[PDB]
Amino acid sequence: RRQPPEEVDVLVVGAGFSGLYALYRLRELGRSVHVIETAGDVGGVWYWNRYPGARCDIESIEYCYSFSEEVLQEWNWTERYASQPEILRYINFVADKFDLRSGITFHTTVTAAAFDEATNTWTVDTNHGDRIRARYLIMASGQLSVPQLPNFPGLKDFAGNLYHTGNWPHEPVDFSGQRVGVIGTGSSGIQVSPQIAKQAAELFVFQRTPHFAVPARNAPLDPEFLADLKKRYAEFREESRNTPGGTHRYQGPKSALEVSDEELVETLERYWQEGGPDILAAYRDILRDRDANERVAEFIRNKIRNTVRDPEVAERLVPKGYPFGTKRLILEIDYYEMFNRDNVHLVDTLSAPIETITPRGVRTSEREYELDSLVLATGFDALTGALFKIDIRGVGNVALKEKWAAGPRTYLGLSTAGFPNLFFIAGPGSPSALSNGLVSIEQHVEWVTDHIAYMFKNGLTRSEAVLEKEDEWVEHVNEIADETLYPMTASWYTGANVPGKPRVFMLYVGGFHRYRQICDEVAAKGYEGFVLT
Amino acid sequence: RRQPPEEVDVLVVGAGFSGLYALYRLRELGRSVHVIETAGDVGGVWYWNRYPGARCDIESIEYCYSFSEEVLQEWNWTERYASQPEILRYINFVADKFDLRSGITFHTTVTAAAFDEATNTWTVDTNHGDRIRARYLIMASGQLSVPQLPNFPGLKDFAGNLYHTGNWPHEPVDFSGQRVGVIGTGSSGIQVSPQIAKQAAELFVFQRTPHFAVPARNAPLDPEFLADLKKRYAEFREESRNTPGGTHRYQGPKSALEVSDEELVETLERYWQEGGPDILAAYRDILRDRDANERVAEFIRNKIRNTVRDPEVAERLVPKGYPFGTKRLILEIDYYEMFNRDNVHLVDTLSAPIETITPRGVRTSEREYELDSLVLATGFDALTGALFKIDIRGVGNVALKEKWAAGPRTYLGLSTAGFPNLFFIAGPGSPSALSNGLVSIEQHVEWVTDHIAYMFKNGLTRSEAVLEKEDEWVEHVNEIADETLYPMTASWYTGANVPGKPRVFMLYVGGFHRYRQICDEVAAKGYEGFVLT
Ligand SMILES: Cc1cc2nc3c(=O)[nH]c(=O)nc-3n(C[C@H](O)[C@H](O)[C@H](O)COP(=O)(O)OP(=O)(O)OC[C@H]3O[C@@H](n4cnc5c(N)ncnc54)[C@H](O)[C@@H]3O)c2cc1C
Ligand SMILES: Cc1cc2nc3c(=O)[nH]c(=O)nc-3n(C[C@H](O)[C@H](O)[C@H](O)COP(=O)(O)OP(=O)(O)OC[C@H]3O[C@@H](n4cnc5c(N)ncnc54)[C@H](O)[C@@H]3O)c2cc1C
Repeated sequence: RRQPPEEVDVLVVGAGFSGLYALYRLRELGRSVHVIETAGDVGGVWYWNRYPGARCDIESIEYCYSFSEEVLQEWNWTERYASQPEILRYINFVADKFDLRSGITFHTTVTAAAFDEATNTWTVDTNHGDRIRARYLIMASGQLSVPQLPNFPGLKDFAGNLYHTGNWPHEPVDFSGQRVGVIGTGSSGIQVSPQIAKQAAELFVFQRTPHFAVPARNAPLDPEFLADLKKRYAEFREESRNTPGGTHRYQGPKSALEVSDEELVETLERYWQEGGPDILAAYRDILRDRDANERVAEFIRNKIRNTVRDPEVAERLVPKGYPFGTKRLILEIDYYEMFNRDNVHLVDTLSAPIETITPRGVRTSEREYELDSLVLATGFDALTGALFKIDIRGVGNVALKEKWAAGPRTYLGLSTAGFPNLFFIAGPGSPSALSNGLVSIEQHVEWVTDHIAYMFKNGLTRSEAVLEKEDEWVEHVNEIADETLYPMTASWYTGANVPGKPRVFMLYVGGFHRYRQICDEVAAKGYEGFVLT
Repeated sequence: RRQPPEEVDVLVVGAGFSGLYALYRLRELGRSVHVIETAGDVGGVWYWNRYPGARCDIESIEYCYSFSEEVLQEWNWTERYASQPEILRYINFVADKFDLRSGITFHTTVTAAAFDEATNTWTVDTNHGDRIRARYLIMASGQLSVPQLPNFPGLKDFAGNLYHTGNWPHEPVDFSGQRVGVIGTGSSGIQVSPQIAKQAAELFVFQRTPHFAVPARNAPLDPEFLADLKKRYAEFREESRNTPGGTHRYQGPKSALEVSDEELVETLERYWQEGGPDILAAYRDILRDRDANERVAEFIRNKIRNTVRDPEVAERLVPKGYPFGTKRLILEIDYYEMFNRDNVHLVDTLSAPIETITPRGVRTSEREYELDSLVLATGFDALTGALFKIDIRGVGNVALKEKWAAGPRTYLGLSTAGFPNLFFIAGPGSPSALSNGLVSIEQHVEWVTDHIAYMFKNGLTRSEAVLEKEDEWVEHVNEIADETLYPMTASWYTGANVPGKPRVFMLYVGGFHRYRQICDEVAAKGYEGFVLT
C-alpha cells in the first residue's frame, strides 16, 4: 500500500532485525533504499512466531542492537531472557524512532529477480505485480520459516479448536476447563506446553524425538545492574564482538574427559543452577569429541531422571542416540517439572505413532485421545527455505536453487559467484545461527553496506565473488566442520550424502571473532576475492 | 519408433525385471497392454549401470524369474553371484523368447499422467508428444536412479578422460599406464576400484564416508549342483517365498549379546570365510539392538584392520558412528586387499575435502593430485526419485509429489488414496529393496495383474485405496520400523524430521513371507481396503 519505487540503489527483502538495520544504515550512508516485507508490520520471526512462552535463548543485554547510543540508553529490558512480546515492542520502538516504515512496503512478497548485464541491475517482481529496478539486492529474509510439509492425515477433520504455534491468534487463548493436545516437542513445544499446563483441565504432550533442554533460570533484571551497564555499554559490546559466540560466555579450559566424576558433577551442577546456555562451553571438547559430548549428555539425562517422579515417564523423556548441543540449545521453564502434575500426560509416539487426526482428537495404534483443543507445535524449514521460494536467476539465467542443490555455495556466506550485486545477511556460510544473532547481523549489515558505499565512492557498479575463492571458502567451511560433532546432525546438510557428489555443511563453526577478522582483512585489502567493475 | 497405442487396458512404465513380467503376465491374462521405456532396450538398472565389476549381491540361483518352467530349465547361471553383463543377457533372453519387445516403445519418457473420472482412465503424455489412454497405470519405474545433484565444482574443466559409473562406455576402457582417480566409495566405488587397480599405473581412491562391505567369495557354479537344483527348482523357490528375505539365508536363533567373545568370533569367522550377505542373520537382534549391532560391527572393523597392512590406512577405512546392515550389504572382491598394492593410495576427503576438480586432477586442502583419468562412482537418488520426475495428477488435480512430500503414503505399498487405477511395483511401503528383489517383484506383479483381471471379470472399472486403510498401513509400517535400527539411517525418510509434522519410513521391514500373507488375505477377502466401482 505504500507503493515501492520504480528504481532504487538497494532493495532489501525482509523487515526483521536484519532488514531494518540495512535500511537504516543505507539511509545514513546516503543511498536510496527500500524494503519489501510479506508481513503487515516489522519484526520478522518476532512478529510471526507469537505463541505463549516464546522467548529468546540469549540474555536481553546481549540480544539487542548496539549501533545507536540513544537506543542503548533509552531501552529498559525487564528480564534476563526477553519474551517475544517484549522483543517485538523493542523492534517497533526502533522502527518508530527512526521513521523506518516510510521505507517499507508491507503485505508484499518478492517472487522473482533477474540480473541485467547491460545495466548492472536486478529487476525484481512481487506478488502484487510490482516491478522494481535495483542496483543491489540484499536478502534479509531470515533463517527460520514454516516447513513445507503436508500436515498429519486428518488434521482438517478435527472438530475442536485447532492452533498453530507458527500462526498463533492475536487475542489470548484461554484453555481453562479444556482437554488439550500438543503435537511436537522441539523448541515451540517445550516453550508453549508449561503455559498451557497452567490452565488446561488435561494436557497430552505427543512426543516423537525427545530433545535436550536446560533450565533458563529466568529472573527480573536488577535495575541497578542495568544502570551500571548503561554507563559502559559500548565497552561491554566490544567485549562481546571479541568472542566465539558473540556473548560473555565463560570459555571452558579443561577436557570433560580429564576430570573425576566428582569434579564433573560439581562443575555441571553449578551451570544447571545458574541456567542458560553457557554450559555449552563448560569444557573445550564438548563439540569436538564423541566421548566428551556423551559425558556431558549423560549428566543432563540424569537431571531429567532426578526431576521427573515417575521413572518410566522420565526414561521416555531422555534423549538418546544423538549428540548434545549441535543445534541451538533450547531453554525450558518448568518443562520437566510439568510432567509431575496430575493433569499432564506424555504420549510417546515413537512406540505408538499417530495414525490419524480424528474429528475427536488424536488416534495412535494404542488408543484415541479425545481433545477439546489441539496445538501443532511446529519445527522449521531448512535454513535455505525462504530463499528457495524466490525465483532468483543470475548470469546465464541459472537458478540459485539449482546451483545450491547440494548445499549453499558462497564466498564468506555473503555472496555467490554468478549472482553479482546480491548479498545474504546472516545466512549459510557464516556464523549466523550458531552465535548471538544480533552480533552477527550487525557485522554483516555493516560489512555489506560499507562495501556498497565503497562501490559508489569508486564509480563501480558490479560486485561478484571470484569462483575460485568461493570454492576455497566452501572447502574451508567443510574442513573445519569435519573436525567437530556438528556433521553428525543431518539437518546441517541439504539433502542426503551421495557418493561421488559434493556435500556442503550449512555454517561456519570457527567462531564469530575469527570470522570477523577474516571479513575485515578482505575489506582492508580492497575486497580481495570479489571482482569489482 | 514402435508407435504406442492410442488406447490400452494397462500402460506399464519401465522395461526392467518389473515391467517385463507385468507385460508378459497381462498378455497371458488376455488384456491389452503396452510398455513405455526411456532406454533403447530392456533391462532397467542392468541395462544402464554397466561399469566393470557391477555385480548382484544375491546368489544367481535366487535372483532369477520363476514364472516359466522353460526359463528355469534352459538358463545356465555361471557363477555364485552373477555379473551385470550376465544378468543383462538373461533379461534379453527372456524378452527374445516371449517376443516382448513388440509391446514396448523405447527411447521414450512418460512426462505426465492425469485421471479422468468421466471414463475411469488415465491420460498419459510422453516427451515425443504421444498421448495414451489407459484404464490402469502400472509404475514399474524402479528404486535406483541418477542423483539430482550438481557435480563437484570444476568437473567440466577436467582435461583428461572422465567416466561416470552411471553411464559407462559401451566398449571396454583400458587404464594401462594411467594415473586414475575414483571419487566415491559406496557400492559403485567398491565394485569398480579393484578392477581398475589391476590395470592402472596409479589409482587414487577418494573416500568420504567409509561404508561396510563383506567378502563375496564368488566362485564358479558347480554344473552338477545346478543339474540337481533344476530337478526340484519349483520346490526350492516355494521355500524362498517362505522366508523373511526371499532367499535360503539361515536365520540366527541366538542374541549376539549372549555369547562369549570366543563363540562370536568363531561364528562370525565362519560367515566371513563362506562369504555373502547371510551374516546379516547370524544373530536375531543385529538389526533390533544398538549394543548387538555394535558387537557385530566391531568384528568387521577388526577384519578390516587385519587385512590392510598399513595400520593408519586401515583405520581410515574403518566405518564409525553409524549402524551396520541398515542398507543393502555391499559385497566386495579384494577391495580391502587392494590397499596393500604399492600403486593404490587412499585419499581421506573427510580430513581434507575436495576443493575443486582441476584441469589436471583433483585439488584438496592438502595438495593437487594429477590424473590421466577420473571416474565418478556415483550413489543413487531417493527411492522416490524416478516417480517424482513424472507429473502425476489424481482426484482434485492433486500432485502425487505434493501428497508424498513427507514420505510415501500408500496402502500395502501398492496404491495411494486419491490416485485410482495406479499401482506401484516393488516400491515404497513394501519389502521392495530390503529383500531378494525378484521374489518381491514377482509377488507384486502377480498381485496387481490378478487384481486387474478380477476387475474385468466383475465388470468393474475403478479401483482406489480407502483413505483410512492407507493411514493404518503407513502407521503400521512406522510402528514396526521404530522397533528396529533402520530409522537411525536418515536416508529411509524423505526430508528432515520436523516437530509437529508427519514422517513416513520408506519400507516394510516385517519380512517378505509376512507381507505376502497380508496381501493374500486382502485379495481373498475381495480386496478389503480398496474401493471397487
Ligand atoms: C523462539 C525463538 C528463539 C530464538 N532464540 C535465539 C537465540 O537465543 N539466539 C539467536 O541468535 N537467535 C534466536 N532466535 C532467532 C532469530 O531468528 C534471529 O536471531 C534473528 O531474529 C533473525 O532476524 P532476521 O532479520 O535475519 O530474519 P527474520 O526475523 O526471519 O526476518 C526475515 C523476514 O523476511 C521476510 N521475507 C522472507 N522472504 C520474503 C519474500 N520473498 N518477500 C518479502 N519478505 C520476505 C519474512 O516475512 C520475515 O519477516 C530465536 C528465534 C525464535 C523464534
Ligand atoms: C550393482 C547393483 C547390485 C544390486 N544387487 C541387488 C541385490 O543383491 N538384491 C536385490 O534385490 N536387488 C539388487 N539390485 C537392485 C535391482 O534394482 C532390483 O533388484 C531390480 O533390478 C529392480 O527392477 P525394476 O524392474 O523394478 O526397476 P529398474 O531395473 O530400475 O527398471 C526401471 C526402468 O524404468 C525406466 N523408467 C523410469 N522412469 C521412466 C519414465 N518416466 N518413462 C519411461 N521409463 C521410465 C528406467 O529407465 C528403468 O529402465 C542391485 C542393483 C545394482 C545396480
